[PDB]
Amino acid sequence: PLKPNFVGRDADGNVTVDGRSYPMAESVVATESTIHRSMKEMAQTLANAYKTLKHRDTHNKGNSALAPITDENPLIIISVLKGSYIFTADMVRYLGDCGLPNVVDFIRITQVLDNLRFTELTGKHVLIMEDIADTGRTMKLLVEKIRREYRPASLKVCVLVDKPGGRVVDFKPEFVCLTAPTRYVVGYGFEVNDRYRNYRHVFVLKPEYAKRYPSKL
Amino acid sequence: PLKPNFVGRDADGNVTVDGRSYPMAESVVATESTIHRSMKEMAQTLANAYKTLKHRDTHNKGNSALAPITDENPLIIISVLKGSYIFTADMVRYLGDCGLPNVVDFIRITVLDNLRFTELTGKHVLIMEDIADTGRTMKLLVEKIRREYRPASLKVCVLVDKPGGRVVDFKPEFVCLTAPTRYVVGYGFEVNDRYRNYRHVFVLKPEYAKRYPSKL
Ligand SMILES: O=c1[nH]cnc2c1ncn2[C@@H]1O[C@H](COP(=O)(O)O)[C@@H](O)[C@H]1O
Ligand SMILES: O=c1[nH]cnc2c1ncn2[C@@H]1O[C@H](COP(=O)(O)O)[C@@H](O)[C@H]1O
Ligand SMILES: [Mg+2]
Ligand SMILES: [Mg+2]
Repeated sequence: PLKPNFVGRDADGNVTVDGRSYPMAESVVATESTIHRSMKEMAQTLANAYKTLKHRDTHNKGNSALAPITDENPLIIISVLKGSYIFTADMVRYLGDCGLPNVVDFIRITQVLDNLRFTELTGKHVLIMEDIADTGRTMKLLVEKIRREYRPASLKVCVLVDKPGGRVVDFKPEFVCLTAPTRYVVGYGFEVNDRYRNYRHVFVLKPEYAKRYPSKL
Repeated sequence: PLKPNFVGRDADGNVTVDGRSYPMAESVVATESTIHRSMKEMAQTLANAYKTLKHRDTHNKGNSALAPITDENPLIIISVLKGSYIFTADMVRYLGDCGLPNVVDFIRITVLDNLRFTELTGKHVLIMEDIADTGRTMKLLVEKIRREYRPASLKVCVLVDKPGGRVVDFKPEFVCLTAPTRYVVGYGFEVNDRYRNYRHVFVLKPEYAKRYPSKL
């Protein structure tokens, strides 16, 4: 079954989740009970969409035929630092429960700042793991740049939260765990100067906290 | 109450944890049951060691006094990519359960990709790591991070520790698990990035270390 987290308020009037007060929160999008089931349900959504596929063999590269998605040629996951590292670590653990083998590497953007260590993505099935898509501009360009220089057999994006109301361009992620309002959310990887990243639930931040920590780290 | 994972064997004779098979594995160092409570026992061990402390005030830096570790002057976590991103993802969520304010940045070494945190001088900083075996890697980093930033404290928390493979003198102040002197896999440990997303720490079968040689 599902043991969901209760959302209420304290005597001070702060948003609480199972007793712990959250003065930063204005609303609660999804709690860890709701967030986590969006993943084991999508881990199978990803498992159903990648397990029959066949891409370029690299175990025995002296092979002109496409090998399936095995441990010898696993699906390539590119996680977008710094926000999706919690979302990814929970995700790839779920993909193992569903039996889809994968290998993960990271990318830091603001347009590459820190770069992949993977080299053979040509003719492969690749999967970007991002925390959220708001305007769409960050992931619209990132898949252009990956698809351009690497030319994979497939490059689709999987994000946890998706607010389709803030889109300046056309970016529609192929796999979405949660759809949130057009608001700035904090928690489960979402930050305000790296604060509130380690909160287990995704809350809508009180606008009064917008620039609460202006000092550079 | 702790619900431990049962560890049996296959019909083929491979390591089985919760009915799932692991032919990669020779034994089980610790399963998710024991690994996870180990971190909730360190998240408070880390909490008690950092909550009533102070360091440089970069929030109200127009003043001179020392400030306690709050959401405005938090603990600086240095997470060493790549095989460490899961241990530091599960722990900082336990740190918040113990009310310890934190901020995390990622370093990648052999340094390859650098930090982006800059004001670490006079701060309380925390390294979270894969594992300590020889000690060369985590002693060089302490000799590095100390020299570059000169923090008020630089302490290393590691999930697993093998004191038998030590080549130099490294002693991590915070350890979750002590393992034998051999190669581990599962939960962030790898052979060429495989088995990294498994939720249990196994000791690798030596016949599997060269199983997948091709570069990614
Ligand atoms: O609602 C959110 N909460 C916290 N950060 C966000 C949110 N939406 C977008 N971001 C951040 O802003 C960046 C810009 O993404 P974009 O708006 O899709 O171009 C993202 O990569 C996130 O780092
Ligand atoms: O047994 C292991 N399994 C997987 N990776 C390991 C193991 N032992 C060491 N490593 C990696 O190799 C590095 C060497 O560090 P050192 O042995 O402490 O000097 C570690 O920081 C890990 O990234
Ligand atoms: Mg970010
Ligand atoms: Mg590594």
